[PDB]
Amino acid sequence: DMGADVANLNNAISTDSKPVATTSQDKRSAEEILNDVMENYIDQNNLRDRYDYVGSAIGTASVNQTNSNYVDSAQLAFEKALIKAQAEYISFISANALDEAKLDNQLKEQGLNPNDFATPEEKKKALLSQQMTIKSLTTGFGNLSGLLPIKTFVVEKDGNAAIGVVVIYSDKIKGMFEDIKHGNGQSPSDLYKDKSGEDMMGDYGIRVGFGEDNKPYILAYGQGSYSAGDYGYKQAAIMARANLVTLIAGQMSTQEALTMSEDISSRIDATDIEKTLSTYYKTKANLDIVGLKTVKRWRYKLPGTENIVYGVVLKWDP
Repeated sequence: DMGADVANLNNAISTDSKPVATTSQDKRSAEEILNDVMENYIDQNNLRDRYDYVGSAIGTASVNQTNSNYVDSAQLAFEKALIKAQAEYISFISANALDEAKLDNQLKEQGLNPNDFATPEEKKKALLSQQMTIKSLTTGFGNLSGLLPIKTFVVEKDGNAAIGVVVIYSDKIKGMFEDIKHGNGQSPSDLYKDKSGEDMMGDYGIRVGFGEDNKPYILAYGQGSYSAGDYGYKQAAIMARANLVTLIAGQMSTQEALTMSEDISSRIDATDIEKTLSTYYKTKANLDIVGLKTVKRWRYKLPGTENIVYGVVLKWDP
């Protein structure tokens, strides 16, 4: 049963996501503000008692002088945060003819040099070690489809836009997508009740929810900037769509997971996993997403400035 999380995932969608406020007297850096608000969110919601894994990560990007590229910079910041969170989860998972000539062949197959070892026992262990490392990574990449964002936060400081993302891992979510691949509550427009523009500013990425009919759906957030509304909503859908493309790419085949694990091996450093993963997302091919309905549109004029941010919430049914 999905029981428990139906209210966890749906309530997470419904919480306000205002830009994190920060007084002039607050001496914290963007990273400290985000860590504090994410740690508090994780604790006050008892997320570690609810999920087997809970993680958090931050990404930052510069904005221009007039802050006119805020939306683009913020989205980039989210992308880095997400990828960092994914890489840390994988890293965490990774931590927790004579006989002799056939061994040598197996070492060479894995890129190792048999001469670098002096005993057959030394060759045998270097080999089993390579295999456990590949096994670990394959399990980690395969589980990404269960690593889901549940809350994002945004902070602007010192000429940057910084995004924090809290992710949770769920076997059921992993299993739902695999079953969705072939096998087999409240409305989305109803979860965005009187959620104003300001309340949506901190929402980045995708979310999984469940409607009236007990059916899962995926929401994707997006923002744009410049009547010019016509244009802002259009560009906001570009970002929301890219969020879905990245989601789908992350649900890779077992063979794609193996190739990446082999390609990396030539605990494991998350920084190494992160570039390899970033590479994979940039190179993976497109796949026109079908049936995307807009379930929310909003507009928020930035305080003190003349700039306006537009946003959309798209719903995709897989």
